[PDB]
Amino acid sequence: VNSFSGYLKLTDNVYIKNADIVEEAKKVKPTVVVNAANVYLKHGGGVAGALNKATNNAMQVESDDYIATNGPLKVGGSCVLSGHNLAKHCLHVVGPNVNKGEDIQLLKSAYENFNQHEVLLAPLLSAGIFGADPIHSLRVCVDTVRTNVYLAVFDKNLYDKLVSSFL
Ligand SMILES: Cc1nnc2n1C[C@@H](C(=O)O)N(C(=O)c1ccc(NC(=O)NC3CC3)cc1)C2
Repeated sequence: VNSFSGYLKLTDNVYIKNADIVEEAKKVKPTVVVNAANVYLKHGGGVAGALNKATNNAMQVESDDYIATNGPLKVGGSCVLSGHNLAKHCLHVVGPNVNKGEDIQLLKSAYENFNQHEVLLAPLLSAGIFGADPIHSLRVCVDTVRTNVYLAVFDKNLYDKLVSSFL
């Protein structure tokens, strides 16, 4: 028994709720929150900008030091950094950005990073401003992640479509 309240059960290990991931993190303070990162950890908009604003830019400050030492991530890759005021840890995961010409097949590799953590609060990778279809992202998530994932979907109409079309 963990602290996630109001999630609807989709599979043995995947749960879904209509809420902003940033607001879910502030309330729950999970062990791991997943950020929809880019390879530069430049958190300007979307999930990344939203979570970073909630950290008063401390996420960006930590991220810039990480990149200065280690260089960019790979598309499909991840790193673990502080969760600041939102979580114990933030798992920054880079899904392909199809609006930028990146390969959608890399979405499975991105979700595989979740398997290194027993429980995660997460958004739909590669969706939103990354350009992939949310329905597809949920399918890859369910078919790739084996650990316990709590998906927070901000958009009510998208949430309803994801639940109603789920196979
Ligand atoms: C439509 C559509 N198609 N795909 C998606 N969306 C909307 C949204 C969702 O979950 O429904 N998605 C995101 O990536 C996202 C989710 C949450 C956030 N938080 C956010 O801005 N907080 C504001 C500042 C307080 C930003 C971006 C995926």
